[PDB]
Amino acid sequence: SLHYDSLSKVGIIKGLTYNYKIKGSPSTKLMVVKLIPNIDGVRNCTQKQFDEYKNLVKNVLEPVKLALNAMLDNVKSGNNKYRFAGAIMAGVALGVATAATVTAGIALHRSNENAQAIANMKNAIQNTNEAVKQLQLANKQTLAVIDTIRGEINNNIIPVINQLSCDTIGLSVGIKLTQYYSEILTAFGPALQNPVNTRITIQAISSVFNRNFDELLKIMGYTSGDLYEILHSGLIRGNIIDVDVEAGYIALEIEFPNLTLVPNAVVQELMPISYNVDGDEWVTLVPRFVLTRTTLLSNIDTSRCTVTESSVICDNDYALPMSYELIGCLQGDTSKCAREKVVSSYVPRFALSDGLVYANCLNTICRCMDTDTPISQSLGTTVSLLDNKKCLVYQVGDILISVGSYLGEGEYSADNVELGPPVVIDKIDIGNQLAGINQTLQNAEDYIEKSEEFLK
Amino acid sequence: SLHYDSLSKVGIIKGLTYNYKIKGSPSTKLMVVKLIPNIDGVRNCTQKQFDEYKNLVKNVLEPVKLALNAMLDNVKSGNNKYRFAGAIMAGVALGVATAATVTAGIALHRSNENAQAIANMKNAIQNTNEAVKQLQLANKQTLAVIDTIRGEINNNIIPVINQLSCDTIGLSVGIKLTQYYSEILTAFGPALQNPVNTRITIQAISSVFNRNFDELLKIMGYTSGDLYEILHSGLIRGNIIDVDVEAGYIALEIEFPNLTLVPNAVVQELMPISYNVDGDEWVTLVPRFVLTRTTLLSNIDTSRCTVTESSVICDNDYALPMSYELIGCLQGDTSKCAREKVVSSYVPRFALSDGLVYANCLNTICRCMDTDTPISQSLGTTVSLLDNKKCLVYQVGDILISVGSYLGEGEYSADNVELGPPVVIDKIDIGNQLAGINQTLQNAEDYIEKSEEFLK
Amino acid sequence: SLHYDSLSKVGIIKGLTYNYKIKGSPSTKLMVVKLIPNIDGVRNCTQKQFDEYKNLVKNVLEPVKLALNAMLDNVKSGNNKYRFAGAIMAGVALGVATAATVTAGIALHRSNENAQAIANMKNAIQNTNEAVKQLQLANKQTLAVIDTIRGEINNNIIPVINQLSCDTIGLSVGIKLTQYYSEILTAFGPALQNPVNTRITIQAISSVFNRNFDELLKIMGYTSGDLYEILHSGLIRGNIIDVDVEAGYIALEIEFPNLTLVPNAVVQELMPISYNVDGDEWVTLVPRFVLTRTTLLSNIDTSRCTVTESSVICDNDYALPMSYELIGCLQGDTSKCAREKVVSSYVPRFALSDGLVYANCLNTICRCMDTDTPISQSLGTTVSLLDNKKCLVYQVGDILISVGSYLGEGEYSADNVELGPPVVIDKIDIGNQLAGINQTLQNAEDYIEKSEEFLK
Repeated sequence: SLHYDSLSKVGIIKGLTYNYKIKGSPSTKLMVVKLIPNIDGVRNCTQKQFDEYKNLVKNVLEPVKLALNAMLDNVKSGNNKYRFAGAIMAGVALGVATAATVTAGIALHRSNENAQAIANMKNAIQNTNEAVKQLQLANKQTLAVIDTIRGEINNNIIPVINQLSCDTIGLSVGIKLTQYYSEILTAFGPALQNPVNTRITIQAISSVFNRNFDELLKIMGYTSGDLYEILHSGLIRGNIIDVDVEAGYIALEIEFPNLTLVPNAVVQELMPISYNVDGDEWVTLVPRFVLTRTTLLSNIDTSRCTVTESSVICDNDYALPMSYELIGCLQGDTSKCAREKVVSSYVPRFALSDGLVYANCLNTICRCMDTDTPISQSLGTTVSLLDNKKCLVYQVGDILISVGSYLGEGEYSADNVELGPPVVIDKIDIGNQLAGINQTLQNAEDYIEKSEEFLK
Repeated sequence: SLHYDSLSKVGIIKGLTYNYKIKGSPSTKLMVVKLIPNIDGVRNCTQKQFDEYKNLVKNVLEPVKLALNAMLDNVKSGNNKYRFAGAIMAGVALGVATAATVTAGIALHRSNENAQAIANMKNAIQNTNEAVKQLQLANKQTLAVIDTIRGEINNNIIPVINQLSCDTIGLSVGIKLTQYYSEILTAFGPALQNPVNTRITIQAISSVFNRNFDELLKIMGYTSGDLYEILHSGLIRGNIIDVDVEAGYIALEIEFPNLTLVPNAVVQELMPISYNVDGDEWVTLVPRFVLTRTTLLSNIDTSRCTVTESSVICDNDYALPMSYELIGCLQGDTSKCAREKVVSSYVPRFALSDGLVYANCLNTICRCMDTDTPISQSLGTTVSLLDNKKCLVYQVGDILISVGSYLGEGEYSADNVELGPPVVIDKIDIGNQLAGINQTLQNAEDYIEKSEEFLK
Repeated sequence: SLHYDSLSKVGIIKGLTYNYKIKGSPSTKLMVVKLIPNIDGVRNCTQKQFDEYKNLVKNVLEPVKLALNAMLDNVKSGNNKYRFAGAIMAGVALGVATAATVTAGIALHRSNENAQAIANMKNAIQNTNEAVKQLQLANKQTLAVIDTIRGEINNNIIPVINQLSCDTIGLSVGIKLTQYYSEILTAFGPALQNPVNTRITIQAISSVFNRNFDELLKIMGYTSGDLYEILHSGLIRGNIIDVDVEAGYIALEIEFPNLTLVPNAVVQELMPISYNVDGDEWVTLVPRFVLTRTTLLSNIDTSRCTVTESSVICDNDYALPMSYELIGCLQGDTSKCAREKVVSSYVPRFALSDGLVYANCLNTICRCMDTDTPISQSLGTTVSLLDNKKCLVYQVGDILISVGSYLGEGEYSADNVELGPPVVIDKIDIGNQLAGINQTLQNAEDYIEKSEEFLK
């Protein structure tokens, strides 16, 4: 169970509660990318240099096809087994493959028909001079085509049509080709060493197209709402289906799974405070996000997940375990909670939660302007609470604030709870501590062997 | 205290001493950003598409205003309490708020007059077609306006004025709008889930404007000197003051606090060396930067701070604590210092400090070309020192170097000091070690319970 | 030694074996960069503003020269010692210097002749209006010159030649200059606080030139093959040789060392699996990459290295040590291996290696469609193996797969091996555990002092 009162009295302030959702139904769509530049706009006087580019990309495209070769042949179906819905893998010659590799192979075997249809239609597609446009199909999936930055190359031909010779245009087109090749090598193409794994992020694709990804979502029919959460989660991934060395034809996957809310799922947000013990500033180590799910305490990492005031969805769902000490600290037990020292000049001395303020007067001033009696605090107090019964307007530091009324009798007063011993969090300090523990283990082993040698 | 001789004899070379400064007087300036495109340059034949954009940004701007709503109403002042300089908060209905949230609310309540003045002047500001310009006010703060990349859109209209139809211009302007929207979503706007927190960095603003930030600093009147240190520290932050859904009007904060030098503040720089014990290469684990302040040993993290040869300023001032073992190792005690093994082919065998060289001859060659006697070293030596008394020119590896004279009698010779046991620094090794310690804790608890059951 | 069978039976699947290479023969080439804008294209009516830029860069260039001053004077040679191939350093006045600083000083002393030749030829080089071109020399090294983005500035002068006044052109050129200055400050120039250290990466240089680096490699004569591995390793570094404050003349180093294959060098790739113990999912902690070298177990970090199916080369070659527990777990000992709990919805239940599948039927369904007997598994089984002797086609989850034949008699069956106790990997959990260990150390010390006080 979770005890909010215990966390409040320790020094941990509750934030906001969020829900948890799980992605499902991984529907996928294919996108076509052509490495060959468009035949319009660019003149043929530099096309010889283009031939060199045709070789250069080949040096990058020939091995990639070799990666795809001998892989699709390991999956087959229909050999007198049409009743089976799935396909029987024959990865004996493949040697080594993972679960992700097997799933990618199954997807490739399923989408081989679409890949062949796209390859057949490539002859007509190559004649499309439009910059960005949609593409119909057999009514199974809708495709699209984009001319990339090369479509803007014509915009650089209107100036100095005949003032600059063909050499300058060739140099400019070579510079543009080198820039595109460098961008592809940085965040596309052979960046993923294994093309049978779905690990392509939308950030790389955006960086290829000058940090833009809205066009693909609009073409595929995305949802305007919760766009920031989807972008932060990065649930959309991509993989290579087929590659054409001669034509520079590649296919990219776009997955838009639907989110389903987990019943009775709750995630808690907490923040620490800078309380006082004796003339010094102290803080408590507590994770900002706590996972509860269906009444089962667990740990979760929100570093690579979304942070929203109403929903928290993790793309990987690590679901890390939680130690017994952390569980005890979270529940109604304060002896298992650790504390650290803070020397920062600016600290969150006060905080607000559920209409109630939390701070300490051992280091910050406390005085009710409505009463002549100056508010004080005993030296053996860690935390304090304020209510409208004592005073209406309170002042912390140079900031005035007012609170409401307690939910019950309001007997919080200034109750304090003891905590565990402090310890350093620095990596070097942890290393020194564990080295000392290992050194003491020698004496421990010596005592153990002494207790079983002549101890009688 | 700090013992430089002990560090030198252990194997730690002193670098350079730096000062420490603290930011203060957080003066703030407001900057106005208009999401609506300029009325000049772009033709009206695509303005219908602009209307769709007017809806799209609304889907991103409507919730943000809801974030600002019901927040400023929680702070009020002047209700028969004009004598009070501050404002009395009424965050009872707010529910949960942090110290940063309270400070942001106070700042918003103070700057509401400026926000209202800016909103009133927006009618005249919208008629300003200038790309980048300044803006006067009531003589409290100076503002500015910038047309962003949209001002360059007109530069794309000079080519093909009538050769390309309105459809191409509309497509280009839509592509530009999508790129700007994607950039804003990446490094602006709703990236910060809580708009009542000052966590906007200048790097994001620069990425919005193609990695450029000098114009804002020049307009605000920054200081040319120490610009690199200010950029590295990132002391300038921003926050949202008000948002206009219809007009796309937003305000950004720019803080330029003044740095005050802490009296008697010193920060030390140290580097490790690759010494020898017996035919093997060994290194010592010591932090590169050591914080001393006003004669009080402490730990500091310079990863997110500045690194300058004359001053070190940390933006967050973590001021992490230091373990007793680290303090003992830093001072005149060598038994608390740990060592590790290094197998790298290239290592810093030699180093220079205060005109004195430090190296070991157990693995590197040592020979004075001015003397026929070949320099040697005993097998039980860890470190060695050289001086002009023995030879004038020394050779380490294939590099010749010369030193000066010692500060005193020069009796350093080849004194060595013992160190503690070694240990691995890898995370997996640390995990295995702590798992073994936990396993041994079972036997420890068994022995403890045996010692209190029948041990008599 | 390495036991692949032990790893397979524990739950660790072998991947692919790679080689290891070491860089050598660090040949270096110089590249010239001119900060002064080209005299062609830009009109003189804005040149006055350029003068201000001439001052601005000076504020950034004057200290840098001071960094180079008094440094080259500390290295000298030829003073009646021409027979010596090296140079004798005189860094007594330098005070503090590292091994990298000494190497950089030696390189500067060696290349001072080339630097002087470049400075002398700068007078003729400044008259070169070509965008990018090569540059001959004394036949020791080939240089090059590049006009950067400024060469495209003329492309912005063709539109509105006389429609826009000189003020607009000056504003545009000032904006471009500010953008270039910001980019330089971000990823060039004074970013490296110590200019006597080689720590400039090619990523920063590419970011200066819009993420492009192929032109420099093509000019210097790079190798088309293994380009991705070279880019990932980042073996090419740079350093500042000389700086001209007035002319904005700087030199950058480009190193292209040759890779030599280490004899009998092997690096192993491994992946974990999600096995079962009793109705729960469990995983094993094992590093993905294992270093073996010439029959010597060691640890290596591939995070900042290359990942290729045929070769793995580390730029820094950390060569971290390995704990005894990890060595025991890797070899034929399972008691030293640790395990963790995983609650993720999607886990790699099955895997393939050497034509053999590995999975568990305790949580996933197992049934041979060719036989009416349903495949089952005992509750006390952790891992299982499948072969063509029992069934030809196997099904895991909703995926069908087939295997070949065992290398020997095929008596793997479903043998299981015990593992060590589990432990949490979270940093907070580790901190709590070490705090508890430190607390127990107090009782341990009390028992130790009791055993030497009156224990008789």
